[PDB]
Parts: sequence; structure tokens; C-alpha cells
Amino acid sequence: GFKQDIATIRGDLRTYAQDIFLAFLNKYPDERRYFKNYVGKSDQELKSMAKFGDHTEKVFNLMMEVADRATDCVPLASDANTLVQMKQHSSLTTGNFEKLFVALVEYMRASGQSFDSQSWDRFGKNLVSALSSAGMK
Ligand code: HEM
Repeated sequence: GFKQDIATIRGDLRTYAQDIFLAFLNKYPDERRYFKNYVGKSDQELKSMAKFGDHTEKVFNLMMEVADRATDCVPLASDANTLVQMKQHSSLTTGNFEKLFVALVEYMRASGQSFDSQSWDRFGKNLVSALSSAGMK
């Protein structure tokens, strides 16, 4: 289930973080505009860039923290608040987040693995609701 998925992802966080992030950019290529240093770079070039792996892992580490603190896939309002208030997220809308979770769920469904993909979808929906309430447009 969802708790196991957090363990699966954490077990190999660098790989999963990079592969899910690339799945997101692949499905929604216009989203790459938010990451100015990754424009025009192949996947292998990206993986050779210190901050690509480091920062992408940090994104997913926080995601796993928020996921683990949730109850029945309902995130803490304080965690939603953190995400809204981050300077790096100042121009984002909840739609950016829903796209990430759509790509993440698609990735899970296509993987050779028994992720609780329905739960990740529901967590994404609940997170979008919480982001909206905390002030994200
Ligand atoms: C629940 C989902 C998300 C979480 C937990 C999260 C978390 C984080 C964290 C921890 C950082 C700091 C990375 C660092 O400087 O090392 C970050 C940066 C950033 N995030 Fe988010 N993020 C999420 C979703 C998104 C989405 C959907 C977008 C846009 C499509 C986005 C855009 C950015 C950008 C542009 C940065 C700065 C990139 C950098 O300095 O390398 N994030 N995020």
C-alpha cells in the first residue's frame, strides 16, 4: 500500500526521483520552462549535472516526508503551507502540482511494480485541495 510505496521510493530515492521527474517533464514538456538550467539537455546530460540529481532528490524527499505525515492520504495543512510559501513555488498554481501527480501515477501504473497508484492519485487530489486553501492560485 501507500506506506510500502514510501519505503520503495525511499530505498532508491535518487533513481525514483529522477525517473518520475523526467516522466513529468516528458508528459508535460512545457513544464521544463520552470527549470531554466535543464532546457536543451538530454537525460544523461542532466544526470551529469550535480544540481539536477541533488535538487530533484530534495523535491522527492520532501514529497515523501509529506506523504509519510499524511493520514489516509490527507496531508497536513502545515505541509501544504510550506509548499505554498516556498520562494521557488511563487509563480506556480495547483495545476502544476496536479500535472506532477498525474505523471507520477502514470509512471507507477506503467512500472514493473505493485504501487498503490490509486492512493497516490488521491494523495495528489488532497494535496491540491490543501494547496488551494493555503493560498495557491
Ligand atoms: C509535492 C510536490 C513538490 C514538492 C514536495 C516540492 C519540493 C521542492 C523542494 C524541497 C525544492 C528545493 C530543491 C533544492 O533547492 O534543493 C523545490 C524546488 C523547486 N520546485 Fe518544487 N516541489 C513540488 C512540486 C513542484 C512542481 C509541481 C513544480 C513545477 C512544475 C515545482 C517547481 C520547483 C522549482 C522550479 C524549484 C527550484 C529548482 C531548483 O532550484 O533546483 N515544484 N521543490
